[PDB]
Amino acid sequence: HLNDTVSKSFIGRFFKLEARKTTFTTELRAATATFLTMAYIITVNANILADSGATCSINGYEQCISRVKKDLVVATSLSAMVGSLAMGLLANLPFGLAPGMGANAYIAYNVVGFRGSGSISYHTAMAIVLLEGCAFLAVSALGLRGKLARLIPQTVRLACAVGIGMFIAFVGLQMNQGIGLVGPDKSTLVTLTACAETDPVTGACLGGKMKSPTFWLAVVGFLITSFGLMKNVKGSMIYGIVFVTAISWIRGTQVTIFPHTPLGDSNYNYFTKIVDFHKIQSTLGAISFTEFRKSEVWVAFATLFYVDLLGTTGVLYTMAEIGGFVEDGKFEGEYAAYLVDAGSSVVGSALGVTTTATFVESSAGLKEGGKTGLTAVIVGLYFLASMFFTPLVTNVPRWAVGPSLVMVGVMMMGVVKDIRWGETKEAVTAFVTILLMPLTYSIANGIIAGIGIYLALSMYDVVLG
Amino acid sequence: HLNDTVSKSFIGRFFKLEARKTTFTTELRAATATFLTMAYIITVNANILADSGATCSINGYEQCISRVKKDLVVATSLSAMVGSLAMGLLANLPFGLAPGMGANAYIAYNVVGFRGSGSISYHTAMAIVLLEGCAFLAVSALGLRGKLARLIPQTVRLACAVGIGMFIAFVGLQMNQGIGLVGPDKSTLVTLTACAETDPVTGACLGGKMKSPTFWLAVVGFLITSFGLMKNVKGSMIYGIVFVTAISWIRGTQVTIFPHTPLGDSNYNYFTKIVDFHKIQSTLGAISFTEFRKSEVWVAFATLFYVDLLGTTGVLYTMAEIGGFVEDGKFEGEYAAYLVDAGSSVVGSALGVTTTATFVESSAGLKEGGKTGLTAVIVGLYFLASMFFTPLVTNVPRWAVGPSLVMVGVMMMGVVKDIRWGETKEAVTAFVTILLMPLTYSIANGIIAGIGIYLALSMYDVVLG
Ligand SMILES: C/C(=C\CNc1ncnc2[nH]cnc12)CO
Ligand SMILES: C/C(=C\CNc1ncnc2[nH]cnc12)CO
Repeated sequence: HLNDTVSKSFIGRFFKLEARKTTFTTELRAATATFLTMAYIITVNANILADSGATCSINGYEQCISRVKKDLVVATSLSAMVGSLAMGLLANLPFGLAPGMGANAYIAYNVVGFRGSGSISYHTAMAIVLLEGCAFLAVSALGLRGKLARLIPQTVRLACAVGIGMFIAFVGLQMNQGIGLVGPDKSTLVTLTACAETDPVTGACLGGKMKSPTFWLAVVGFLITSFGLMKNVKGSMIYGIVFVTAISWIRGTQVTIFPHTPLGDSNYNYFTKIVDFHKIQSTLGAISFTEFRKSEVWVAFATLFYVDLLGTTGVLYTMAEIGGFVEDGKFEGEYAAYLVDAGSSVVGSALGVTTTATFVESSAGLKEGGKTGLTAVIVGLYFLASMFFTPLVTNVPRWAVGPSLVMVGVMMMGVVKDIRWGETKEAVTAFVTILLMPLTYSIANGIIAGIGIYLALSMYDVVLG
Repeated sequence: HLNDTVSKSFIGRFFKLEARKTTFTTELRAATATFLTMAYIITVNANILADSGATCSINGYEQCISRVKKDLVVATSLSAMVGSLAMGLLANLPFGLAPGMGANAYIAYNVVGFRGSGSISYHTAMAIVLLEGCAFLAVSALGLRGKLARLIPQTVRLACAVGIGMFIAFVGLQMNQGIGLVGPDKSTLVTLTACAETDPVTGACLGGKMKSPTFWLAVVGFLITSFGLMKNVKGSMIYGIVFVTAISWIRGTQVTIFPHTPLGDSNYNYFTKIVDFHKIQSTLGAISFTEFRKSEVWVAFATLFYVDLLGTTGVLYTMAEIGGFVEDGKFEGEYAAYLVDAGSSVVGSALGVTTTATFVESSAGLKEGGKTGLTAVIVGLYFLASMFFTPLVTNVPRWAVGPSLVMVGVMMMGVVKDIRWGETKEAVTAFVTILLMPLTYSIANGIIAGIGIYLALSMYDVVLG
């Protein structure tokens, strides 16, 4: 009677749990799939921005890097919570707003450079995000984005979704933040280099070729997750992570995360206590409009605004289409939905995380039938759990989210059977968009190429039109 | 009446052009699509084996490299002709046997090394291919391959076909034998580096980022081919090649292939005459069973036999399924079909080209309805044209097959809508097989991973079975 008694309450009527009707047993932990799929962003986003180090400039690792990483974990777990809560409370829609994976490794590497090796610094790197979010507020306010959502052709919009999954899968295979399969080469570009004797500057090999102990633990974790997904276990994407993490927490093995180096007995010294708060102390703020006065920064606002407006608008509409909300070119709550995914970004600058991009992971939740609200709210409430448990989050080895990163791409492939492969006008664009995202290691190079090809081989109908 | 009068002839009854009936206008140049799609192998295969240089050892470029390249063009255009003719004359089936693209950049780089920098030389590199072809003769003779074809699960067999197209597309983007988009990097692995100021050792950039004149000519050639494929032009994959080649043949521009260097006015001195024969003089033979006596060579026969038997058997059956020949687990001519694609390889060693792999390009022909024979025979006869025209074949710039190489992968993607993406057992294997082929730059790493994953997450039903 939990559902029988909750209908006659303001939860039932505010969320409209009588029309488009679903059940709490189909909502409470049948929407945990979204959180268990988006959980990687707590550590993956905090690692990409850590090596950039937008704090404790040249004016090291044991003092500033660790503190910055711990500050960024909380900021990432809070900025996604705020965005998810906003989408759930108003404009009832089951989405998973969180800082995306398309601008993290564009700001941290191309803009600010590795470990501060760049011409643009933090005070003109977060200011760019804040200003572009303010621009998004205005653009969405008058309703331009609402009409612009339908202008993008369907196959480009779907190929972007497939390519994002492929890129997320590819980022989980490198040595930086993955298992460590792919590695560099001279004659070719990428080869299989799961080597035990690695050089701590690149993915090169000194002795190896598939005899590295760490690889044959992420493989086991990936197999457990895959075997648990069949038979329909309620939650398994965390089942394959805890098993690897618990083994890696054992001291003395060759796959440990707690070495005898002086850095190791500080992570281990922190991990001995389970619960800590660790309020943000060195990342909040850090907004300084001072170096805006040259053209170097300005060009890297133009190259970002019109790819972010075009690569994040088409994901919200796609996840609206998959859930079957839009029926006549419109879906309810569109005005508030397109403004929440600008208000979330502004709030983000202040804390120090990058843009929010309406995570394309709500497919997992929608597969189990999340139609009403009370789905983003549950995700947000779950996100107020990986900020009370920072010692158990910042201490997960990087060879534990790889199995959970490849499975994102595996899941985000069932939509490739909707693209029109019969035609030749409508298939070249989709293939180019799918292919250019992983091999160029940037999502910004996939939307632009697809738009440029689709716009080109139609101009004969435009000039004559 | 050309068809009305040819039915009452031994062509009509030997090829059975009354049952499974088709028409000559649907056969003669509605099967030219297969040749116009496989035409790249005349120059791409001759370039991969050229840098290996299995002739004129250290005991240079202007004398031995050019002669070896010209010798290999004829050998490649002849070995594919023999195989295609054999498949057409007996066991009527419309296929396109030719030396594959999976072993060329495994023998030339990993086995023999770059420019002879390896522990295995030519006389134990072609001998391996000859011996493995002799083994294929025996294996196919008693009928083991016929029963082994059906043992491979369907989704693995289809994901291999998709991944081969993806790998062929990826090989057309690098600096070596493609447009020149992708290039190396330090922090990441692959980036967009269409640069004008390239270093002639890698794909690095000194000045560039999409201002290289050569790139914005392969793009134009790709657009012409794409615009010609729509509207159903009889032949357009050669339309987009001749346009680029004719422009590149003009002397004095910055996109020429005839520089003022001493090497240039030897290619130009050859090109001044249109027709030449150039019988093979330095590649035929070169079989010496001498260095077989150590274990280094033996391991690189074992790592090749059981991936070649598993990655070439599943393509023949797949192209039999697409044409709708098999109806009860069997298709006519199976015994001769599985022996032709071993006899073709033996004949291949002697000339100096690598294994034959039943080119997966017959999809283009089958789309226009090639059901009977007289399709491989026409392809073979067309292959006795790019040996009477060597000066116009060896002088095509490498930035002209890139548009024709990416389109192979574009075409070989419509079969991805047959794979069962609904299940989770049957989709992880397909995604892994598709993904591991391009990013690892080897087809041998895709079949093995797919088989290893599919065999693993089914053993619970095997032990209990
Ligand atoms: C479009 C851009 C970033 C979007 N990134 C993402 N957009 C949507 N879903 C995701 N899941 C992980 N990363 C993402 C940058 O142009
Ligand atoms: C299976 C292997 C090579 C097969 N290569 C090819 N197999 C089938 N079709 C093709 N088209 C281009 N290359 C190929 C090596 O294991």
